[PDB]
Amino acid sequence: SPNSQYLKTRILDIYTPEQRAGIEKSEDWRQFSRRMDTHFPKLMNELDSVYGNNEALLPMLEMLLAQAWQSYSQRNSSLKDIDIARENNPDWILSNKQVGGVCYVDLFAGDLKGLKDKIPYFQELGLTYLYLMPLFKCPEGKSDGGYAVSSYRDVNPALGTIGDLREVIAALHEAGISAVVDFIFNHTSNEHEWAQRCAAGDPLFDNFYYIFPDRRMPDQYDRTLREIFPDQHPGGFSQLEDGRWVWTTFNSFQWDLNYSNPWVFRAMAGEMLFLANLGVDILRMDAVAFIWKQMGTSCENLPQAHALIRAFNAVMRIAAPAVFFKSQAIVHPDQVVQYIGQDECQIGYNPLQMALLWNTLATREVNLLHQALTYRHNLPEHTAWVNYVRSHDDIGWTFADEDAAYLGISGYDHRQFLNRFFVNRFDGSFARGVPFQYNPSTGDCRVSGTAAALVGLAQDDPHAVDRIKLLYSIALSTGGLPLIYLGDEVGTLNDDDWSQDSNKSDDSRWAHRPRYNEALYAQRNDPSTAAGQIYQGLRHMIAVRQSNPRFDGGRLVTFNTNNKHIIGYIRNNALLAFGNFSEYPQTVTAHTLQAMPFKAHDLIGGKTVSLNQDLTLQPYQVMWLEIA
Ligand SMILES: *[C@@H]1O[C@H](CO)[C@@H](O)[C@H](O)[C@H]1O
Repeated sequence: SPNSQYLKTRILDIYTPEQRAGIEKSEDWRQFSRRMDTHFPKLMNELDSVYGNNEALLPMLEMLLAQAWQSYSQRNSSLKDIDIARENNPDWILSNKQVGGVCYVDLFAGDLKGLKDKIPYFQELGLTYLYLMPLFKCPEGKSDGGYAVSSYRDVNPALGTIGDLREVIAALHEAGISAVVDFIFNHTSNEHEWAQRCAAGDPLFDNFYYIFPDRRMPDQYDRTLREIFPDQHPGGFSQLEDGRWVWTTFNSFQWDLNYSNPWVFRAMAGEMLFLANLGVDILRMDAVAFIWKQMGTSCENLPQAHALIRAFNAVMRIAAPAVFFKSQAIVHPDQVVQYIGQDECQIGYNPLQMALLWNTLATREVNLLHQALTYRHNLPEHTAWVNYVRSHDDIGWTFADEDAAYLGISGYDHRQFLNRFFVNRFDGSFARGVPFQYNPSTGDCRVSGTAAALVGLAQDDPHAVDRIKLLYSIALSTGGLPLIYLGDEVGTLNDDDWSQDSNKSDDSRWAHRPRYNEALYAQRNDPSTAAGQIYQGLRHMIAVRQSNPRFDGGRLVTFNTNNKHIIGYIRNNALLAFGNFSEYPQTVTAHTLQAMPFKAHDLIGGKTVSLNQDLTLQPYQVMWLEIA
């Protein structure tokens, strides 16, 4: 295995003796050289555990590092100042000052020029993080909402140009907002240049995807493969016009990239460097679970998958230190947490808390949520959770069956109930969601629908507004970076005409991806409307989170409320949070509150509450008590 000093002299070999002496004395090389010495051993070690003694490893590594230097040299100085800042402040993600938001540029603002006009609103809401959905070129028609990339360099013409994106990112930075986008790396479209060339037999793009001659290997892999979209195709394979079969974990038009080929890592690390120099602060690493395949296994969460992410991390620590990663792993809780590490993905989605928030709204019992917050919330140093209520995706009931079994709950039967409840197929249900990917072969099903539709705002349930304020309060105060699905702050309902659209009809996720509702946003300052009650309710919680230091960090200690309907947790041994998940008044007795001080100020309602007597919480009431 080669060292950092050796490879650095090979990088400088492209320069003539006269200009080489000039680069060695420059500030850009002094920083790159320091970061190479510190972070290259990790890059070498991770790439070695995956590729081993591959002939292509050394030539790939040298090509990658040469490209990494050119990328850091070309990098803007304003971005180099953010590199220095975050290199010396790894806990910026754990700060209570951070509140995030997510939206589709076309649905929320039309185009990129329209999005920069929406920036004063993001500042009004108090956002310091903005996640933009797939901006790059995708095929016309079905593209999985932009998740089938045809070109990582060209922006979708309907949204604008590559220059318009640089202007948006710079305008976000001036407003004190971090730019977050997707790094669609597990797969590309079947219309991508690499895809067409690999299938055509071009030797430069050989083994870039997993192409098989018949059903022999696909049948053997399918014995252990989980179906993500069973409505589209069985297993994880799709057929071409010539008779060959290709690995398609998702849609038929989304072909899985082959990370067993060292050249695919290089190709994708080059695409990462491009995104880094645009000014992107955090990259969303979707489908991190599927980047490595092996016969006999589920081809999910394999050791080499984690090692490849850690290798990508090292490329960033060397050529763009400001670029952090956000893991999206909608898998078993034991596997979700393994992607989170300072040397892997610094932040990651929290599907467990999210799914259990909805479960608790259905059952009215906090048992599962309490268990999750007590045993699975705390993370290692320099890492944070991305807590959310809703996303562009469906809700999967990804709680642990083993955790549920300890509480006397059968995982299969509980998911049967939750799915029936949330799609309005259970008596007295307030939820108005629609099914997504019902698999008759497994009994598994996911739920589509906005936060407002699932709490009952569509039929004007009087408890609906309070339910949204309750779910968001947990995401905003548990510890981690909260991500608001833009449109939820005004109670936006489902898109009614998704089902009668040929390009959207086979994907129920479009029910929860509606356009910017002008009418609801114009009612945001009116306390008499549902939209105004939700906005002012959420805005108050955001204001309190950002100004009060008691919410700092990602750590928590749960509090036993002795009431199965009320959740309780303590932040920094100074903030006691209570959340009633029942539609009836619930009580935390004087007995349970004996250790707490006599009086405590509530940050939600503003009243001074006595804890020396019985505390009765109103239907879906949230209380943030200052106990120190
Ligand atoms: C992550 O990626 C999958 C496949 O591209 C997409 O369907 C999901 O919506 C996205 O979050």
